Formats: sequence, C-alpha cells, structure tokens
Amino acid sequence: MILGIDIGGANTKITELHENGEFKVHHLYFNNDKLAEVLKTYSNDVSHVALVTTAEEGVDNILNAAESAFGSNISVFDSNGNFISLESAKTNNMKVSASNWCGTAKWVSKNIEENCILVDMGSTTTDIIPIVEGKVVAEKTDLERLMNHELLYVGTLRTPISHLGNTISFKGVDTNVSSEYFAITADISVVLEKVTTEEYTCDTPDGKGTDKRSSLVRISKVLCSDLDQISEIDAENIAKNYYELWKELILENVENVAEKYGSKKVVITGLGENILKDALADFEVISVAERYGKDVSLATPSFAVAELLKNELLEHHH
Amino acid sequence: MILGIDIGGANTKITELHENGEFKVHHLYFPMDKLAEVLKTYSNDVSHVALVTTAEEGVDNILNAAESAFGSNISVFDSNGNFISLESAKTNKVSASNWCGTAKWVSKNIEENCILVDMGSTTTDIIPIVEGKVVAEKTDLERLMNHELLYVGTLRTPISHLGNTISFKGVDTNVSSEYFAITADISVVLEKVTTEEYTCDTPDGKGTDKRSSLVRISKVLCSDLDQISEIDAENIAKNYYELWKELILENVENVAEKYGSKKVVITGLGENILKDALADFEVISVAERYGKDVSLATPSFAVAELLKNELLEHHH
Ligand SMILES: [Ca+2]
Repeated sequence: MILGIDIGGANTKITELHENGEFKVHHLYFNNDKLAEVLKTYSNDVSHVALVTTAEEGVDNILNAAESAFGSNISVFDSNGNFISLESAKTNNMKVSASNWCGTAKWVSKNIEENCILVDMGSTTTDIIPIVEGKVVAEKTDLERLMNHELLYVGTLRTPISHLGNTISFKGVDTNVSSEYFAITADISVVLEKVTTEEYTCDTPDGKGTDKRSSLVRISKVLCSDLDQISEIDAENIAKNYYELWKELILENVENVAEKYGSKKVVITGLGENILKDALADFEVISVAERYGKDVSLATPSFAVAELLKNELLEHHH
Repeated sequence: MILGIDIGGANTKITELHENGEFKVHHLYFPMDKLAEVLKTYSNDVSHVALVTTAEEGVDNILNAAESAFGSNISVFDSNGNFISLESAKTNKVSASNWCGTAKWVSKNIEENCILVDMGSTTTDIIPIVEGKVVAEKTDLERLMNHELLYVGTLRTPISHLGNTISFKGVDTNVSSEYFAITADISVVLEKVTTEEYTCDTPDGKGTDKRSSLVRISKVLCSDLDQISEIDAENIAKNYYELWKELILENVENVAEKYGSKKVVITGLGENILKDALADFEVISVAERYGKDVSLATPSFAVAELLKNELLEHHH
C-alpha cells in the first residue's frame, strides 16, 4: 500500500492507495505517532505533505512522529513540488512546507490534463493556478498570486459577506451594507442549500445556531435590520444576490488567468465544487468529485501526493 | 449653566454650556450614575440624548440614574426631534440617532439647506436638510437604501470592505478577506488622525504607531515588510484612501442630486478625511468653527444649544 499523508494541524487527511486499484480517504481531528502507526500496517511507501502553517518549527514533531510510525520509507513533498527524503533533506525543516495547491496541480498536470486551470475552492480561499503543457506555471508566493489573480479570497464558509461587495441589490435598489462581522459565506451556502447544515464547520459569527433561520438572522444584520423589519424571503434574496456576486467574482478571476495562456479547460475540486461548476459552466469543466468521488475532492492534497509518489515508483521500475 | 448629556451605551459625552457662551466638553467612559453628580453643582437645566440602542426597557436604567442626580430639571430629546419631560421618558421615543439631535441643531444654527455629514469611528451619516427640516429616512435600513448611511468609519473599518481588489505596483491585485487591517491603520499612516486617536483595538493587538500599521496593511496582500517596502505598504494605504474618499463622495453626490443641496456640514472624528473627500462642495467645518472638542462630541453640544435656545424662547 501507498499512503498520502496530508497533515494540516486542525484536520489531517490520509489517502490509502491499494494495489487492486481502490483507495480510501480518511479524516482525523485533534500521541501523533501512535496514531499514524495504526495506518502503517502493510505500508511500503508514504508521501508526506504539510498543508498547515506556522500556527504556533513544529515540523520536527510531525517528521519524528511520521518516522517512528512508517520508518525510513517516507517521501516528503517539497515546497517546489519535488519529493525529497525524510532523511537530512527534510529533517532540516524549511523546504518541507507546502501549499494547498502545489501537489494537487502537479497531480492534475500528469494524470488529468496537461493544459488547463486548476480551481480549488476550500472554505476560505480559492486557488486558481494555470497548467501549461504538463507544467504548473503559477507564481510562487501568495502576494504574486494575488497580483496574478491566481489567489482569490472567497470560500464556502469563512468569507465575510461584505468582502464580496460593500453594496448589494435590495428591493430593486443598490443598498449600502454594514462592515461589521455579522454573516459569512457559510450563511449564504446554508440558506441556498449549497451545503447541508452539517457542513457548517467554522464558528458562527454570533455564536448562534447554524440552521437556515439563524443564518437569515445573521444575513439581516448586514443591512442593519432583523427578521421583523424585513421578511425571511427578503433576507433570502440578499443571500441569492450575494451568491451572484460570488460566482461572478470567481468567473472573472478564472477568465483572467485563462486569457494568459489560452487555456480552455478547468479542473475543479474542494468544498466549493458545486458552486464552482455553477460559476464556470462556460468552460469545459473536469470535476474531481465526479471522476474520483466526493471524498477525494475534499482531500485532494493527500490523494495527489499519494498518486505522484506511486507513479514515480511504477515509473522508476517498469 | 446648561448640561448637554449624551449617553452612548457605555461611553458618554457631557458638554458644559455656560451663560456667556463659554463651553467645556467632557468625555466619560466606564463599566456600569454617581459620577453624573460630580457635575451637578451650579447647573439649572439639562438636556438628555441617548444615541445608543440595547444589544443584549433599558432606558430607565439611566434616565432614573440622572433624575437622582439632576432632580427633574432634565429635558430629554425625542426621536421626533423635540424636547420632552422626564415623565414622558419614564412612561413613554427616548433613544435615537447619533445624527437627529445634531441635524436639528444644524438646521437652526448653521444652515437650513445642506447635507450633514458625520463620520465617526465606524459610520458616516449623510442626512439632507431642506428648508430647515431634516428630511432623512427613519430606520438604518432605509438610510442604507438612500445613501444616507455609509458604513465606513475613521477607525474600525476592515480594509477590504473598501474594495476586494487594490492597485499595487500598477496592477489590479486581489486582497485577503481576513481581519488584518482597519481604516484606523490608514488614518494613522496618512496622518489623518493622531496616534493617540487610535481608540479601538488593533487587529493584531500590537502598537498603534506608524510602522505597526504598515505591518498590518502588508498582511492585506499576504505579505510583510521583508517582501515589500515601507513605501510599498504606504502606497497600499494611499490607494485605499482614494477608494475611501470616492465611496464617501459618491454617497454624498447621490443625496445632493436628490435635494439640490450645495453645502455640506462635516463633523466627527474623520473630519480631515471628509473635507478632503468633499472638497468639491461648499464645506462648512464644525471643528474649524467650534473647535475639535465639538466635532468629537456634537450630539451633546447640539442638545445643549437647542435647549438653551428654547429656554430663551419660552420667555416671550
Ligand atoms: Ca514570475
């Protein structure tokens, strides 16, 4: 078996690649060694990728925990998109860190499409990186990606509503909105049924319920109102109009990156795949959730590196 | 000697209006009365204006907290624009805008046909005054729908609220949606307010100085001072300050066009930004005519004057 380990601190994902062809994606929340070792039975090679950040390096703990769980057969994914040894190479922290899109993009360029745009929308961000002739050609830093529209800050859950726009069409009139932290995209998604109530993973702006009504109450606060001054149907239209700005913002950013290299194909994945295929309907859409299943779509980084590792192996031999 | 009491929830402003016209503004803030008495001697009449709401009725909690420190010489300001007795407040209209009291004052002592523009730490009120009558909408909702309420302030406005893209090194650049920088960072960097005028907390709970603001701004573009220069981060502030002024001006133009108004009376913490953004109009600065202390506590000053003008009027 080949494992794809994606440790992101809050939630570490594991992809098991079996030789009979099937795979399994696992989710974990939270001693790390004893934990990882339970997934070590029958493992010959493991690709390790750190999706987390400098939050509270500690990269020494993950490497040591992974090494005592899987041995020396560990390949960590570089910050450049290359596999390097657990030994020395990565044991020297820096160079280990990786983005949420690098492995995924490299995996797409070699297994799904050589010329396209990878659009990965999580809960907070949307990565939009171009792939040309089998090569990932996005900028390296987030700053350079923001300047190149390869990084857009719109997610399915944690995006403040006014980030989408400081004015919105309300009752046929362009209406100014509050800047206070009252509602987020999670509220929009719940109200428009783009996500079930069980997917509202982040804390609510007010600390109240995640239900459809509570969301509408939070939305109402964007126009300094409440479910008394306005109806639930009016607050619902607020969310629908914002959903429109949401898709529109995604499209223009993707169109812009597409124009650079004439790419006409997009490959979508992540929490916001439903939203993505709605906003990018004009392009030829290749859905990861349709081709590999929803779980892979929600844990692409771990799956991508496991496949890259397994392909390099079969390639090394053959 | 008249007292203009302005209670805004947990923060209150008290104006001392002496006979000869001399005045002294007092800013009070404390966790909750007793200190209301430290200013009761040598005081006859007093006006009361509560420019705050509730947020988890609750009016008696203070009107009685004053009646015990000012007897019944208190004249509370209505939400309809007129003064009324404590009795009418106790039994009921007592709570109101941060702008009504001020507007009324402007339409009698400053100008009858204009637009009052009050930019505080968080909001900007744009209420039109026509023929001496404040003709702005009632609720906040209606005002947001009529460019009479703009949610941008001198201090606590999340930067991306001004625009989710910004011009950087000549390119349309996307920005982070995370709470990293607020308008207070812009004001301090462009010296539109003093370092000591940075009231609200800082996003990263750090210094309110120049550099500390540039550090937070850099984060709006997923960067820091090791990746971009201080001049660069400052250009980010300037460009955002532009979108800021543009946003204010557009809202003021929509209202001006509706009422043919040509004059603007600006007041509030962000007066320096207001007179800059509204340079095209005929600008009447409250801070330049009455001093900064008045532009920072206009509500309490207005009711102080209004009451006086009515007392010297009930004598006819
Ligand atoms: Ca480059």
